[PDB]
Amino acid sequence: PRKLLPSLKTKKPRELVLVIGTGISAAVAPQVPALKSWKGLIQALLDAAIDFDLLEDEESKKFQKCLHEDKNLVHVAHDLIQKLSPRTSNVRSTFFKDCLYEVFDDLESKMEDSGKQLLQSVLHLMENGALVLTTNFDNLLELYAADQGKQLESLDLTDEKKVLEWAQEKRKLSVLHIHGVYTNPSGIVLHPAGYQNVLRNTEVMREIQKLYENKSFLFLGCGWTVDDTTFQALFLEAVKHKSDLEHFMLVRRGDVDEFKKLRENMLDKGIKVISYGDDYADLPEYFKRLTCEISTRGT
Amino acid sequence: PRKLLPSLKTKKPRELVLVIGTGISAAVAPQVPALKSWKGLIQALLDAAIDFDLLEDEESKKFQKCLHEDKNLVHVAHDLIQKLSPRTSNVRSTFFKDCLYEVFDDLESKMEDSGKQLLQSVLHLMENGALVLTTNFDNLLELYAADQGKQLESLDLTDEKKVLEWAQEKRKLSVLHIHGVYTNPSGIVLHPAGYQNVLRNTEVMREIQKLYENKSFLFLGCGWTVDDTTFQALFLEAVKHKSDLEHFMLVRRGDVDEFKKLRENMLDKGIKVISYGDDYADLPEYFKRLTCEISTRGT
Amino acid sequence: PRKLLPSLKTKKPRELVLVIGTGISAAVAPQVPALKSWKGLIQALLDAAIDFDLLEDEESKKFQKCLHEDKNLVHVAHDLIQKLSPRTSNVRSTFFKDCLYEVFDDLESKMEDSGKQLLQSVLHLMENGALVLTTNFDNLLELYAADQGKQLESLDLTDEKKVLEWAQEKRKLSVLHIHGVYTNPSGIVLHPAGYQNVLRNTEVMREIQKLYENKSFLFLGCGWTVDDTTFQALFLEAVKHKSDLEHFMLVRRGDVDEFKKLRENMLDKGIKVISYGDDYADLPEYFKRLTCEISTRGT
Amino acid sequence: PRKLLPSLKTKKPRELVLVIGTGISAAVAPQVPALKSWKGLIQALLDAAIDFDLLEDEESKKFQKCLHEDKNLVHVAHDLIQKLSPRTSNVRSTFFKDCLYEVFDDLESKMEDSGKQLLQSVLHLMENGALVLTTNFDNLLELYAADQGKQLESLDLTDEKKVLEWAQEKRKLSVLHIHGVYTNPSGIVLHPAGYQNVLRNTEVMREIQKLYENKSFLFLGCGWTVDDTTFQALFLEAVKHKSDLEHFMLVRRGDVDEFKKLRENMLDKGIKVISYGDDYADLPEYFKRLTCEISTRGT
Amino acid sequence: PRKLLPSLKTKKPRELVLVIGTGISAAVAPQVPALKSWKGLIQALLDAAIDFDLLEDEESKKFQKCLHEDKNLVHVAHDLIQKLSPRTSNVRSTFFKDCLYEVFDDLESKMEDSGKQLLQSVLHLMENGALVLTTNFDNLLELYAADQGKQLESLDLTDEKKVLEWAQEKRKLSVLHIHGVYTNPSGIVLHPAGYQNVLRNTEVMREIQKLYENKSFLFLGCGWTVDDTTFQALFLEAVKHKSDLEHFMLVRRGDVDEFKKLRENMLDKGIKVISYGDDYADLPEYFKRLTCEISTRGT
Repeated sequence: PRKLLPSLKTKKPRELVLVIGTGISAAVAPQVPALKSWKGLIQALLDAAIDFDLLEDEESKKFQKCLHEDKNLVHVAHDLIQKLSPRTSNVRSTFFKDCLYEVFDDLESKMEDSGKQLLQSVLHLMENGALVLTTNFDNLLELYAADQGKQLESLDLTDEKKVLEWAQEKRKLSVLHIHGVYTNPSGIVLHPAGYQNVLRNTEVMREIQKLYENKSFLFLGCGWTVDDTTFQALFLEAVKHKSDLEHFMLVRRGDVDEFKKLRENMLDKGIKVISYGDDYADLPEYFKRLTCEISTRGT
Repeated sequence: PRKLLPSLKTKKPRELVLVIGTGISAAVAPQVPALKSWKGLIQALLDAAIDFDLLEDEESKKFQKCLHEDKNLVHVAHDLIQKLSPRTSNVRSTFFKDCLYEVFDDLESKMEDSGKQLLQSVLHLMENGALVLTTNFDNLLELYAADQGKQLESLDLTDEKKVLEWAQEKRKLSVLHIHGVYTNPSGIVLHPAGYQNVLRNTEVMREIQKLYENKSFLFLGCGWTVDDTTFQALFLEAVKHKSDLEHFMLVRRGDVDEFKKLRENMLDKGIKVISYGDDYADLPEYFKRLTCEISTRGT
Repeated sequence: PRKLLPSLKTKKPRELVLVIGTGISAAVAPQVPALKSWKGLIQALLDAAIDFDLLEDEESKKFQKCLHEDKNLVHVAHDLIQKLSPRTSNVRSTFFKDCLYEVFDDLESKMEDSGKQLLQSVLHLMENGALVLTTNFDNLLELYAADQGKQLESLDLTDEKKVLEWAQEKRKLSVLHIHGVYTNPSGIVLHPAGYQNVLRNTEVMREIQKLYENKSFLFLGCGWTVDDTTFQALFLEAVKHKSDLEHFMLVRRGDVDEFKKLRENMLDKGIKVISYGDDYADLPEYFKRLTCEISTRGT
Repeated sequence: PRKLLPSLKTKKPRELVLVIGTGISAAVAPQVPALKSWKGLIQALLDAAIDFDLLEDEESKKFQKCLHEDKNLVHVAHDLIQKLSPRTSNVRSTFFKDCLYEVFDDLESKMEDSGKQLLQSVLHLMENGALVLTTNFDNLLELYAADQGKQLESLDLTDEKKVLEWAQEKRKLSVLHIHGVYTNPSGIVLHPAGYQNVLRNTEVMREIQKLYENKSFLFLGCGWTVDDTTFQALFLEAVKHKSDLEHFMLVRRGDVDEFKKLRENMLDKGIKVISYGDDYADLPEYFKRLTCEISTRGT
Repeated sequence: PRKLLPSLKTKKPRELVLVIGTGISAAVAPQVPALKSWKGLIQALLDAAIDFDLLEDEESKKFQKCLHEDKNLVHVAHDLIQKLSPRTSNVRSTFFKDCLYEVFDDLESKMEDSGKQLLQSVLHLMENGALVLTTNFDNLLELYAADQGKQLESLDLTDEKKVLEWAQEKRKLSVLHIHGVYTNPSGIVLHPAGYQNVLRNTEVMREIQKLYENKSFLFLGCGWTVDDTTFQALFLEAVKHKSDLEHFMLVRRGDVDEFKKLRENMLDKGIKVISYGDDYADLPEYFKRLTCEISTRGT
C-alpha cells in the first residue's frame, strides 16, 4: 500500500543506477533449490557431475559435507569448479559448459506477470539512460526486454573494458554480471584472485568512487547481497567516506526488526534503506507506481 | 457588519509593521488541518512517517500523546523532533527531511485566490514602506512574490547580517521566519536554545526595539502563539514601556473568553483587538477600503 | 532414465551427421554372425563357404589357428579375397557373391521393433534432410523403410557420384555403407583398395573433410566404431587436423578408467561423449527423446 | 550339405530354360544299357535281337574297338546306322523303326521312381511356363506326363515350325528332341545334317541366342552336352555375349580339379558350375527343391 | 523262334486285308502238291480232272509244262477253268468245282500242328473282324472253321451282292475267292474277263481298289500271287502310293541271300518284305503271337 519517499520522488532518473538480485528469480521460479540457495546450487551441480561421472561416490559424500560447510560459498564454488574442471585457455571443454547450460534452460517458461511488472518498470528506468549491475546467474531481464520489443546488452567482469565503459556512464541498453552468464563459464570468477585481477585495473576503483559518491543506486537482493565478499571488497576499497555515499537498498516489510536491523546495518555501512512488504509478488505494484511517478517527475 | 480604524489608515505605509500567523495560510489553502493550525501538522507527520515505516509504535504513541497534550509549541516541537530523528550523525542523514517534504508537499497544489488578494494588499503596504514578520514554515508569500516580481527571500537563524540590514530599512523586500529554517529539521529553533540564538545578535533586537517603539503594527492569523515563550522573550527584549504603543489585531475564537483575555494581553503589548472574517471576503473588502483607490488617477 | 545433453540437443536436423556402427546393426539383429564381431564374421564366412562345397580345409583351418592371434585379421581377410573364390572378375562369376548372399539372409525377421524405433528415428531424420553412414554391409535400414512403406537406396564408397549427391544432402533417398553393401562384393571398401578409392575420387575425400570442419557428427555402437580400421584411418586424420571442434559419441559406462582415458583421447581429437551402464534399452529411449527435439527444431 | 545357390534361384519359371542331356534319360529309365551312354546307344544297335542289322561279326568287332578307341562316335554311329539301313536313299522302311520302337516302347516300367520325381519337376516348371528341350531318342517325359494326366506332344527338327512353336513358349504340353526320337525314325540325325536343320532355321537360332544372352539356361547330366558339336552349332554360333550370360550346371564334386577344370572352360562359354555332394540322387533332391522355389516365386 | 518286329503287329483286324495264295497252306503242310505254291493248286485241279478222265492229251501236256515253267498263271488257270466249265445251255459242265472238292480233301489231317496253329490264328482274326481275300477258289479256311467248330460263307466276284457285303465288311466271316469259288462254276476266271467281273458291280470294284490304297495288306508264301494280272492290274499297276503303302510280307530265310534278292525284287515291285525262320513252322510261331497283338490292338 506504500508510497514515494520524497527523497526518491525528487531525485531524477538521470541521477540513478540499480543492482539486481534474488527477488526476480523468486518471482519467476522459487521452487528451484539453487536460485534460493548457493549450497542448493552445489547440490544441483553435484547431481549433474554424478550424472556425468566426473568424480566418484566417495567424492559425492565429501561434497555433501561441503553443502553443510555453508559461508564463503563463493570460494567453495570456485574450488568445486576447479576440482571438477581445468580453467583451460584452449578447447571448448565439455562437461562444465553443458552442466551450466542444463541449469540455464527452462526458466523462461516459468515467468510470471509479477516479474513482467517489475520488468516493465525496470525497462523504463533502463530507457532513461541508467546503469545496471547483477548478482544473478539468471538473466530474465535480457530475454524479457526482447519480449517487450527491445535489445539488451549484457556485460561481465572479465570484459573489464565494458566494465570501464559502463562505469564511464557510456553504455545505454546495459547490464553487468559479477558472476555467471549464458555466454561462457570461463567468464566466471569466484576465488578472490579472479575478482582482484579485474580490480587491479585500479582506475575502475576510482570510477566506483565517482559513481558511488555522485549518483544514487537502488538495490535488489537479499540485503546480504551487499555483504557478499566481492561486493564488500569492490565498493569498500573504492570508498572509505561512509558519509559521502548516496544510494539505496530495497527491503521487505516482514518482521519489523529485520528491516530496522538492516537499516541500522546499512547506516553503519554508509548506505540508505527503503522497505516495501514480505510477499514476493507485493513488490511489483509498489515498484510500478514508484517507478512511473519518478520517471514522469523526471520528464 | 465590519469597519476600519482611522489611525491605521492615516499612517503612511513606511510607518507600519505586520505580524502574521496561521489564518493567512488558511486563506491561501484551507485544505488541511495543518494549514489551519500546527496541531494538524502533528497528525500529518504521524500519518506520513507511519506509512513509510519511519515511525515505530512507541514513537507513534508519543506523538499521539502530543495531539492529546498541546504543550507549549516550543516543547511540542522539541518532543516531536527528538524522537522523529533516527540518526548516527557522522553520515549526512535523511529521514526527518523527507517527513517534512511529504507533510508540506508543494502547496501550489492547494492554492486559492482569497489568500493571494490578502498578500497583494499587505505587499502594497510594503511598496509604500511597510515591514512583516511571521512564525511558521509557510513560505506562501514567497510563492506570490514569484508571481508579483517584487524580489523576496526567506530568512531565519543563520543570516543575522541580512536581518540587520532589512531591520535597518536598507532594503524593503525580505521575509522573516521565526520557528527555524525547515531545511535544518533536527536543528529547528523551537527550543529555549532559540532565546539564546536570538541573543547572539541582540543588535537585530535593537532595531526591533526601534521598530516596536516608533511604528504601528498589525496582527493577522496570530493567537496564543505570540504569548508562547519565544514571543514573550522577543517582546520583553523589544519594549518594556509595553502598553503605551499603538498596534492593531484581527482574530477569531473558539469562545468569547479567549477574546477578553487576548484583548487585555494585546493592550499590554500595545495592541487593539478586532474580529471579522468568518469567511475571507471581509478582509479583502477592508483592504479595498484601506487601499483608497484601485484606478490610481485621482490619487 | 538419464539426462539429455544440451550441447547435442541444440542443433538443427540439417546441421547434424549420424554414423551406424557394427554394434548398432548388431542391435538391428542381435543373433547374426555377420554382426556379432569381425573375428566371428570371418570365421562364419569361411565355414559357410565350405558348407556349400566352395573350398578346401588346409588353408582354412591353418588360418583358423591364426585367428587366435586376434590381430591383422582385417587385411588378412582382404588377402583371403585372393584365396577364397576361384578368380575371374570381368565375366559375371559368383563364388565370392555366393558366400556373401548366403550371409545376407534372414534380413528383417531378426529385428526387434526396439531396433526399428532407432531405424524409424533415422528415417524421419533422413526425411528432414539428414545423412547416414554405416560400417556395415547390411541394408537393414533400407529394408525397414520399405516395411514402413517407402524406398531407401543402398549406397557405397565405390559409387562415388551418388556418394557426392548423398554428402551434399541431395540424395537423402540413399544410405551409405562405408565398406560397401553386401549385394556387390567387388564394391567393398573394408579392403585398403577402398581407402585408396576415397583418394581416387577426390570428391569423397573433400566431402569427409568439409563435413568434419563445417558440421557436428554423432557416432554410435562400440569403441570399435572409432577403432575399426577404415574409421581409424580416414576419420582419425580429420582430428589430426584441428579447430577445437564439437562432435558426439555414444559409449557404455563399463570400465570407467578406460572410459575416462578414451573420453580424454576423444576430447584431445575434438569429441564429446555420452556414457551409461547396462547397455541397450536406454539407447532407444534416450535417442527417441533426442529425435523429437531434432524433429521440433526442423519444424 | 545340399543348400541352394542364389544366382540360379533368382529366376521365376519363364526366365529359365532346361536342357535334358543323355545321362538324364538313362537316369530316368535305367532298365536297359542302351540309354546309358553314346557307347550304350551304339550298343543298342547290337542289342537288336533279329537278323537284319546289315553287318558282319568282324565289322561288329571293329566298331566295338571304335568304342575302346574313344573315336568320332557321334558321326561313326551315324555312318554305322547308314550301313545298317541303306534302303535305297530317302525311301520308307520298317526295320530301323522296328528296332527303335522295340527298344523305346514300354518306358514307364523301365523308369526310376526317383527319375519320375525329376520328370515331375520338369513337367511342373513346364506348365508353370518353362522351356524344356533334349538330345535324347526317347519320349520318356511325354509318356510319364501322360501317366500324370497330361497329353504331351513330341516335337523334333523335321517340322522346324514345331521347334519354333515350342520356342515361342506356345506349345504347352509338348517336348522337343534335337538329335531326334524313336517314334519319328526319319527325323533322327547323329551326323551334322541335324545340326544344319537348326542352323538353317535362323529364327530358331535367334530364339536360342536370345535365351543365351538374357535368359538362364541350365543343364542336367550334361557331362558332354555343352561340348556337343550339335550344341555348339545350335547355341553359340553368331553371338559372343559369353561374359554376361546367366547359365548353370550341376555335377557331383569329389576331387578339386573337377570343379576347377569345368569352371574355367564353362566361364569361357559363359556358364556357372555348381556342386552336389556324393551321387546323382542328390541332384533330383537339389533340383526338385529349386523347382518348387522357382514355382512359388513365379506363381 | 522269331522276336517281335512291331510294324505289322500294329495293324487292327479292320485295318488288315490278308492275301491268300496256296502259300498259307504251303506253310501249314509243305508236303502236299496242291499247297506248295499257286501252280501246285492248278496242278492238283488238273490231277483231279485227269482222274475224272475230262481233258485232252495236248491240253494236259500244256497245263503240266506251263505249271513247271513259272509262266504267268492267270492265262494257264483261266484256260483250265473254261475248258472244264463250258458256258452254253446243253454244252455246259461243273467240273472245276468238283476238282476243288477233290483238291482240298482231307486237309485237316494234312496240316502240321504249326499249320493248325496258323489256321486257328487266322480264324481267330476273322472272328475278330479281319479282312481276307484269296486267289484260291478254295474251301480251305471254311474246312478249318469246321475243325474249330465254326463256319464261313464262300464268295466269288460274280455273286456280286454278297461280295459287296463282304467288301463293305457287312459279311465278315465270308471269304472272297477272287478268281471263282467251289460253290459256283459260272463265275470262275483269271483274265480281263476277271477285271470285267470286278467291274461287273462297280461298287465291288471301287471297294476292292479302296482296300489296297487305304488298308494294310499282308502276303504269306505268295510264290505266285505276287504276279496275278488281276491283282497286278489294280494294285501293282493302278495304285501310286508304293513308297508310302503300309503293306507287309513274310518270306523264309531258306537262304539269307534269297531274302536279300527277294527284298530287292519286291521293294522294287512295291512290296515290303519281312524275314523269318529256317522252315515253315517259324511263320505260325510268330503268326499266333502276332495274332494276339492284332486282336488286342483291335479291341
